[PDB]
Amino acid sequence: EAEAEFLSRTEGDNCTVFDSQAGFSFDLTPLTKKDAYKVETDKYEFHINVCGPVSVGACPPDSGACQVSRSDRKSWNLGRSNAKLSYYDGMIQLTYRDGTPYNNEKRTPRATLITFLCDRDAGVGFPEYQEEDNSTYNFRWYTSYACP
Repeated sequence: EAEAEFLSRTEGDNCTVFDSQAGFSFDLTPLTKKDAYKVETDKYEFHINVCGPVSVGACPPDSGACQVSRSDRKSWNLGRSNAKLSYYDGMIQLTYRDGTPYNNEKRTPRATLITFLCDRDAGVGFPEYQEEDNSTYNFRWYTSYACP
């Protein structure tokens, strides 16, 4: 690290992320669960997976992010299955696209973006919910895999 590295976002494809600038290479395929990850809040429960789809007996196995409301008990996709990983200035990010759209000016489909932080010590990581359901659903994921 020379600390001159421009804050860029490098994208990978299919459960992997590699950066030619820093010489970083990660695959989160072993971090990925076919059974998927679950996050819960009082309003919604989210089911997320690192790459690909999430398995849920309530959401289509072609969605990689799906939330089930606990209060209203409806379900929405926060993004259709996708395996594109991203790396932004050292933070690995995950971005799902093609979710169920909501009333917003740009009429955008729901999107999920996980930010993998490797704070101190962790394992595969557990995704946690930020607060943003306004549009971009950011997820707080502490994983050791975000450490090179």
